[PDB]
Amino acid sequence: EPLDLVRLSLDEIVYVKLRGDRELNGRLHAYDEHLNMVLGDAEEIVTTIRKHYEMLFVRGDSVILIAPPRN
Amino acid sequence: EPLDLVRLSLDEIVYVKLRGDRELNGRLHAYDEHLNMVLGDAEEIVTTIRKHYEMLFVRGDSVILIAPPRN
Amino acid sequence: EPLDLVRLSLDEIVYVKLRGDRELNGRLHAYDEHLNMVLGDAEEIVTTIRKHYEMLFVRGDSVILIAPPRN
Amino acid sequence: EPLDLVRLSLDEIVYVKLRGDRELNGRLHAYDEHLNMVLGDAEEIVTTIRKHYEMLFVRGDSVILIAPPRN
Amino acid sequence: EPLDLVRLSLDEIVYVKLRGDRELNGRLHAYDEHLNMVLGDAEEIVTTIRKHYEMLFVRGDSVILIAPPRN
Amino acid sequence: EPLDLVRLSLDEIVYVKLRGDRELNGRLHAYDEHLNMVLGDAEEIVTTIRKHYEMLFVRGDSVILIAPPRN
Amino acid sequence: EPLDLVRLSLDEIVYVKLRGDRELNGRLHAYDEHLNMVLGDAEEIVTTIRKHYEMLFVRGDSVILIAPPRN
Repeated sequence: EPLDLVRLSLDEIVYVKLRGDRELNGRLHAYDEHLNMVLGDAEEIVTTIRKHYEMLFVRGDSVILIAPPRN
Repeated sequence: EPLDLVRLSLDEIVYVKLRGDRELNGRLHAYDEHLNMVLGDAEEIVTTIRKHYEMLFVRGDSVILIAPPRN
Repeated sequence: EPLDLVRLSLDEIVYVKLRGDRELNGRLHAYDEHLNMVLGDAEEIVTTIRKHYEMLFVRGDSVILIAPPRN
Repeated sequence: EPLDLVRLSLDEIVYVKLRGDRELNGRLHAYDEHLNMVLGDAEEIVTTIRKHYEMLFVRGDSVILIAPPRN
Repeated sequence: EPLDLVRLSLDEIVYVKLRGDRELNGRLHAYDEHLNMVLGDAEEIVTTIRKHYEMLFVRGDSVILIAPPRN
Repeated sequence: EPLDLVRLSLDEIVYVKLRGDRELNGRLHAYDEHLNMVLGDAEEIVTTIRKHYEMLFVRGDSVILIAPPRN
Repeated sequence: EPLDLVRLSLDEIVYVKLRGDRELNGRLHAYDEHLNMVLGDAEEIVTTIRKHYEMLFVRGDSVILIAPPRN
């Protein structure tokens, strides 16, 4: 049930809050049971210093929040 | 028995304290054995900077307290 | 044996010390093998800023000490 | 073999060092495989602010050292 | 699926963000289920003090992000 | 193979570095698979405030380094 | 595959980065699946205060990086 939110966000642009002052935005291309994700066209925001990635692998362990697009 | 409190809070508005100066309020739409939750119409409060989400996935690992709505 | 202390505290008012400058007092309504608890009429004390809850779910992982009421 | 030390200290007054500036002294009434303990007539020392408990449950995870009384 | 990104990066030059102010760049020679990696011709950047290694073993546990080379 | 060093140190005086500014010296009387030890005639050094114990139980989880006596 | 690097470093002089400002250099005499190592003629560097050991046991849990000698 709770993971349904991540699953319905496949190919949508998600917001991800990681542990310790880091955030991401990107298109969810893939995820797994551990909450590992691959984000496409991703922006990383340390707070502000930004960084952009064509493809980004995010380690599940460090994910705190995931929000789908308003849509 | 203790998880009964989370279970009876399905569709109620819960308060959630996370690790490290973060709090949430939202409608509990879903949870699992790991204490992962989906919160609807959720407010995040870092302390104070606020943020609002239509739908929010919260990682169970970071949950310290959950309080149901009063009455 | 050691968990007997928590068990005999069912419905008594317990003191709970959590990781990192947080404490609780409340009536133990429920607990489980992970040391998750539901505390009734609970006070949370960060040190001092206080907060009160009619019903509180506490995540076992963060519990360091539990003391039953005196006598 | 190493746990024998804790076992032989049953009913003796043990010193316990916990993670992060905390110490205990008390009569070992019970312990388990996780190193959870119940300490009787226990003194807690944060360093110095002291606190006393008639009975105290200590979570095993946070125990770093245990010393038995000097015979 | 998400690990596919690491797998398709075999022999490419990857960027790796580790916990706590450390980054790496190097040629991915090997990885495993734990996300342990061996990086060839690797640069380590603490932030800035740099360090270079002909071959580097990175512990999986400390990996937060992995980004494959562009284009 | 690596644990052989701990095993050959039985009854020798070992140095032990724990997490977070703590060190021990003592006679290794016992150890287990978790790296729990009992140290005899042990000195604990926080850095410098020292403390001495006739018998000391050390929790394996917090052990970083173990050095056997020279020769 | 990734552990091959550690394995091929048997009897070579390796550099090891541990968690939290600590480094080691020594001759790799032994290692195991957990990444526990015994380092011979080892130097420990906290950053700078140095320390030397004839034989050193290193707990695998705290190892972040391992680099074999050049060529």
